[PDB]
Amino acid sequence: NRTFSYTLEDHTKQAFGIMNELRLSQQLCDVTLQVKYQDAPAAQFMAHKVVLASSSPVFKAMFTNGLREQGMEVVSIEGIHPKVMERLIEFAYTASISMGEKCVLHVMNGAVMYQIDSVVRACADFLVQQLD
Amino acid sequence: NRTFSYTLEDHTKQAFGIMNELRLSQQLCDVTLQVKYQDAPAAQFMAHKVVLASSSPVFKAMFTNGLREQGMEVVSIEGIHPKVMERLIEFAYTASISMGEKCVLHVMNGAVMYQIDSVVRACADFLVQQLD
Ligand SMILES: *[C@H]1C(C#N)=C(O)C(C)(C)[C@@H]2CC[C@]3(C)C(=CC(=O)[C@@H]4[C@@H]5CC(C)(C)CC[C@]5(C(=O)O)CC[C@]43C)[C@@]12C
Ligand SMILES: *[C@H]1C(C#N)=C(O)C(C)(C)[C@@H]2CC[C@]3(C)C(=CC(=O)[C@@H]4[C@@H]5CC(C)(C)CC[C@]5(C(=O)O)CC[C@]43C)[C@@]12C
Repeated sequence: NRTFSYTLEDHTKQAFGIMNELRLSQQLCDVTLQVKYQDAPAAQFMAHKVVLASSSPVFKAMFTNGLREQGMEVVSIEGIHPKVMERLIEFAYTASISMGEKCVLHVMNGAVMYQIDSVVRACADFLVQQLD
Repeated sequence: NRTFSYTLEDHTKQAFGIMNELRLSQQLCDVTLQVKYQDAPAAQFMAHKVVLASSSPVFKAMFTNGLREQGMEVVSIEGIHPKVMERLIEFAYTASISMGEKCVLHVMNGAVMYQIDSVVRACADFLVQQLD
């Protein structure tokens, strides 16, 4: 006689916590980012293409390429330092990003490169506050 | 001289919206649930193992099986009606579930089967309210 409709607000926060745990456990991962910047030593980041796609229109375009790979893809990344890539992956998984004030510019450059619009705004607003 | 730390509250809600769009687009999917219940016609649900794993300890256990499949897995499901499975998948992707009051019991049974604790609580509390 009625339509019972439930909603849990905390769900998306809760699921992303499990998603991040799975990432750190290197479980259910389907992409390895291979980050090589200048003289910096090479770094690998394991991740889920969906989670990266859900936070970045650049990763979404990269991974939604009509037909699907049979499992693990290595994506060669250049132009971002491994430490920057690390922070942007962590943002995608946690909704949080952290950096020292001297590298807000370099995190912004990475966020522009991966079209992570919210952290571009955050970084540009922070840099503008550091002015008279 | 300082630690700049940004956080976007809306991110997890925003990403799940993209995740659900990708599901309906049948993009980046790595599992097909093949649901056969009693006399009901067979149904297929495309999904992302991570998203199902992040919302269900039963799917998490199912998919975190030490070693990974090369792409698309078909999972044969029995004991839940396709309409129940549909609602529980949609919950995992949207944080929302909807049913008519006569089938709160059958949705609960599905949610117990997949250990989706929040909707078990919702359903059990609703059934208990329908009493004197
Ligand atoms: C600066 C910093 C602080 N405080 C950080 O929190 C992170 C985000 C971890 C930065 C990572 C990138 C890195 C290593 C960096 C500082 C830094 O000086 C280098 C450096 C900057 C210049 C010289 C402009 C280009 C090269 C280089 C590098 O060393 O390769 C790029 C990366 C960057 C910005 C932080 C440690
Ligand atoms: C009842 C309903 C309402 N109102 C719903 O919103 C959903 C959740 C869509 C239900 C899906 C499952 C289904 C088809 C159902 C009603 C119903 O009577 C059947 C039926 C119940 C019994 C007879 C107890 C067992 C068999 C059966 C079936 O038809 O296979 C199981 C599924 C169920 C509960 C809703 C339409």
